[PDB]
Amino acid sequence: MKTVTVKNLIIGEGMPKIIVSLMGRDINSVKAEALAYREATFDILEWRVDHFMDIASTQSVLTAARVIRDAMPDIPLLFTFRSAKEGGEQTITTQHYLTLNRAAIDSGLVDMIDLELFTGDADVKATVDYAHAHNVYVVMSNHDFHQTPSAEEMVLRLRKMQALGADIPKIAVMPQSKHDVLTLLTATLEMQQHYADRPVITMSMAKEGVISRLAGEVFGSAATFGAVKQASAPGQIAVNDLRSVLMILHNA
Amino acid sequence: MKTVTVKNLIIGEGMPKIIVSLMGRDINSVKAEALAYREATFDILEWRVDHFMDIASTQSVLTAARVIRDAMPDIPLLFTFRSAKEGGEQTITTQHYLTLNRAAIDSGLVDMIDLELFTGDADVKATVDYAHAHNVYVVMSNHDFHQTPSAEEMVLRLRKMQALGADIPKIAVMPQSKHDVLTLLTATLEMQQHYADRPVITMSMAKEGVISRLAGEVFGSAATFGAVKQASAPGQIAVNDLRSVLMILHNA
Ligand SMILES: O=C(O)[C@@]1(O)C[C@@H](O)[C@H](O)[C@@H](O)[C@@H]1O
Ligand SMILES: O=C(O)[C@@]1(O)C[C@@H](O)[C@H](O)[C@@H](O)[C@@H]1O
Ligand SMILES: [Cl-]
Ligand code: NA
Ligand code: NA
Ligand code: NA
Ligand code: NA
Ligand code: NA
Ligand code: NA
Ligand code: NA
Repeated sequence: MKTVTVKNLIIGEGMPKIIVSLMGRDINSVKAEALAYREATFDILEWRVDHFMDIASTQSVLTAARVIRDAMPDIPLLFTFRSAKEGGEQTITTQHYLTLNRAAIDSGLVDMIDLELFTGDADVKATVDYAHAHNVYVVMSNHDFHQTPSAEEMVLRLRKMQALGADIPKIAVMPQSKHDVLTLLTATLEMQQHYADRPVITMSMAKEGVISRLAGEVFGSAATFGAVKQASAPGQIAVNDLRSVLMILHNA
Repeated sequence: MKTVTVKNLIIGEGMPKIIVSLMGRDINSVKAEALAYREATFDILEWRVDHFMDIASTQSVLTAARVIRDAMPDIPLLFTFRSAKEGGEQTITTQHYLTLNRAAIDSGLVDMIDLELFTGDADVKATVDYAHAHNVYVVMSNHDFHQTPSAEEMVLRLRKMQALGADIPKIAVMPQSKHDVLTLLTATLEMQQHYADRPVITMSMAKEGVISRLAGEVFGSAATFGAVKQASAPGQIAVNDLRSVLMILHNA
């Protein structure tokens, strides 16, 4: 297991790390959220860049990132543009997506970026290499917002992310049944037991999947998302409640 | 689902119900436990008769049952002699097990009795009929303190308990791996979604299995054991922590 240490936080050991998402639509809302989030308790801040409605300007994006960094200098900061293809808020070109991520990487403002596995192998490899050249870690992501793939297909994808150099593979899938939640936990455990080369983040979304956001320590998900106010994906619960449950499971 | 209602407690819907066990050796210790338990919050009181010293005398056992009944007149009361055969604290003959349970049933002092599935069919059938004739519910139980059977085997056992007239089938198994915990959850979910017509209680024991004590509302276990101070089986957690998690899951 190659753990990821970001600003003294060791991802891949101990309790799953709590991630919250900041989703402001404009610079004034981002400023307000950055300030308000300071008093919530969590491990990693994700900026959901696809919720920002001035992504047209690289300057605007980097200024927003700087505002977040200014408010929370000691927090691991994850820059995530979730593509429309994988459930995000707006469609942009592939080159625009890559440019935003490269600018985030070389700005020094963020500790981690999210890169989607199926962006294209050459572009993924180039962007992973660029991140690593500038001491930025890569959360490599895949989503299925319609259904839960087979456990074997989920493992295949997580292993592909490892093969492409991801620091932290990540998969989120949508259960259509309680059985599907067990499939996700099964795939997670299969990584822990047999393909445990780096930390992985997994979740089954929606209400039925909530237990997967709570049981990461048992089956091997290194982080979990909570909501400060609004959820950034279906099934997230209030961040303080999430923390309470994680602590109970950790100490049981 | 047809629920089981005891003293206004509805077992088989809503949040899983919390059972705590009382474990004293004699009348004074049973009184001291019952008094201490006034400060705790739980749904069902189980008397673990196998922890009592003078189990030889039916009179001694009934006197203790009466003390407990009178100490907590409004709580659902479950009478459980766990045989050393199934992880309990001392041995008992099948005939004396029969005598104690029949006496508990016909005394009016208990709302529910635990009856071990593997006691023997004639004795199980007779005792189920005796319980029902006296308006006492049967938690029919099976434990494996060493290992986890296949999901197929566990589901068949729960179905057999239903066929033999259990009001609430119950199985507890010991994981030897994290995979074994998932097997128990899988069996629980199969039972609940395909075969059950009444509440069922399941658990994977030990620290490894703790999630099974928390996730009953999701996968289909109607009750869960917590510890006031001392656990009555491996893996039970503090009863207030148990309740905190159950409420968070219920409201997610
Ligand atoms: O918690 C989730 O399901 C997320 O979709 C939330 C989202 O904001 C993150 O970008 C994603 O990594 C999670 O999988
Ligand atoms: O919580 C458990 O595992 C128990 O063994 C506790 C015990 O006191 C109960 O009689 C039994 O039904 C549980 O399975
Ligand atoms: Cl560049
Ligand atoms: Na991104
Ligand atoms: Na897009
Ligand atoms: Na550069
Ligand atoms: Na005691
Ligand atoms: Na009994
Ligand atoms: Na009688
Ligand atoms: Na009765």
